[PDB]
Amino acid sequence: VNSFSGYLKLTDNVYIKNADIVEEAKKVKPTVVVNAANVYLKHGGGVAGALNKATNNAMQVESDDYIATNGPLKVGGSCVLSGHNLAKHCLHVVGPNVNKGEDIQLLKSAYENFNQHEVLLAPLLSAGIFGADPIHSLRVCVDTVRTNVYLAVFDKNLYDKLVSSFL
Ligand SMILES: C[C@@H]1[C@@H](C(=O)O)CCCN1S(=O)(=O)c1c[nH]c2ncc(Cl)cc12
Repeated sequence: VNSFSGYLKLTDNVYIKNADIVEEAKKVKPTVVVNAANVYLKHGGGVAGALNKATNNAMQVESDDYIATNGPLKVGGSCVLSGHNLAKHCLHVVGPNVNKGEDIQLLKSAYENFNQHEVLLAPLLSAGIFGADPIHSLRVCVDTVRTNVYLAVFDKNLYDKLVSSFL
């Protein structure tokens, strides 16, 4: 038993809710919240900009030190940093950005990072401003992640379309 509430169960291990991931993180304080990161950990907009804003820019300060030490992430890669006031940890995961021409096949590699964590609160990778089809992202999620994932979808219209078209 965990504290996630109001989710629709899609599979044995994947759950979905129309929710603002920032507000959901603030309420649940999950062990892991996933950020929709880029390789530079520049949290300017989308999910990343919202999570960072909610940390009063502490996520960005920590991220800048991480990059100065380690260099950029790989597309499809991840790093674990603090969850600040939102979660114990933040798993920064880089899905491919279609608006940069990145290979969509890397979306599966991106989701594989979730398997290193027993339970996660997450957005749909490569959705939103990353330009991928969210229905496809959900399919890759279900077919790749084996750990327990609670997906927060900000847009109610998109949430209803994801549920209604889910196979
Ligand atoms: C897939 C989501 C989708 C959702 O999950 O409802 C709705 C719009 C597109 N994006 S987005 O790229 O991540 C995004 C852009 N700005 C944002 N600000 C805050 C938050 Cl929480 C998410 C975003």
